[PDB]
Amino acid sequence: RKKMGLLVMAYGTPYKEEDIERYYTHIRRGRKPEPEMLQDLKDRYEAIGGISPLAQITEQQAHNLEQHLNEIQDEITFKAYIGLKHIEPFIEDAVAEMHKDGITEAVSIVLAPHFSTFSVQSYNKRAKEEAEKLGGLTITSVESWYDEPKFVTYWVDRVKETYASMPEDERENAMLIVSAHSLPEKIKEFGDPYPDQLHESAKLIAEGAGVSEYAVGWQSEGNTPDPWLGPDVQDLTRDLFEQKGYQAFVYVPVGFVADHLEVLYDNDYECKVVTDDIGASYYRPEMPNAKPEFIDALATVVLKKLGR
Repeated sequence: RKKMGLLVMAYGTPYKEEDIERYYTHIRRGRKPEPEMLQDLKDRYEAIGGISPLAQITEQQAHNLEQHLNEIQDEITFKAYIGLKHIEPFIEDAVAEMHKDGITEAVSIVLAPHFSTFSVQSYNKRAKEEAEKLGGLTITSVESWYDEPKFVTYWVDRVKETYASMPEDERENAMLIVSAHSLPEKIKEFGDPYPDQLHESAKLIAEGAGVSEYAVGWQSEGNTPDPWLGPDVQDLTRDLFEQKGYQAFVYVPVGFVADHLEVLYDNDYECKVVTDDIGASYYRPEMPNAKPEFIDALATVVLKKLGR
C-alpha cells in the first residue's frame, strides 16, 4: 500500500456567524464590509438555514472520497487534506500538514468541475509553490473533470427525474438553464477555456437527458471593476420568458457541487423571485454534496489521473 496524500481544495465557507467578517474581508482583498453589508450577509445565511451545515459538506466530501478510494483499489492508501482559498485551513496549511506527516507524493483536486486560470489554476499553483518551498513533496493536479461520464450521468439522471415530475403542459414549455460561477470577463484575453467548458457541460447534460432547449448563464459575480461573465441567471430568466413564455425553468448550477450560499440563495431565492414574479415554475435538482454516486465519480477522476 503506497501512501499518497489527497489534497481536496475548495473556495471555503465560514464555520460560524463570527467568521463572516474575516471571510468576506479576505474575499474582498482586504476591504472589510460595511456594518450594513455585514448585517445582511448574516440575514442571508440565516434565511438559508444556517452556516454550520455548510462547512460540513466539504469535510464530508473529502472524507467519503478518501474512504471510497481506499476501498475500491488495493495499491494505494490515501489520506485526505482540505485546503481552502478563503478561510483556514488555507492551501498552504494543508500542504504543510502533508509534509509534516511524511507525505512525499500527492494528487490534488478542486471541488469545481471546470478549469479556469482565475480559479483552478490559481489553487494548483499555490499548492505546488508551497510544496516546492518545503521540498520533498511532489503533487499531480487534476485541472478539470466536468466531462467525467459518471459526473455527467448524475446530472443527466437528475434532469430526467425533474422533467418526468412536471405536468405535461409545463413539460412542454420548460427551459433548462445550466450555470456556473461568473468570473471577470478578462480571463478571455488569456484564452481561458472556462466559458467553453461550461457550454460543453450544458451540451453534455442536455443531450444525455434528451432536452432540446436549454441555455447557459452565470451567477454569483463580484464587485464590478471590469465586466463579469454574463448573462446573469436572473436576467437570462426574464429575457427567455418575455421571448418564448416558458412556463417552467429548471436550474442546474453544474459549476457548484454542494448546498452552499450561491445555490441556496442565488438560485433558490433570487431566481425563484423572478419565476414567482413571472408566474413560472421553479425547479432546482439536488446538489451532489456527499452522495455516493458523486463520490464514486470523484474517485474515478482521481484514479484516471494517476493512471490506475
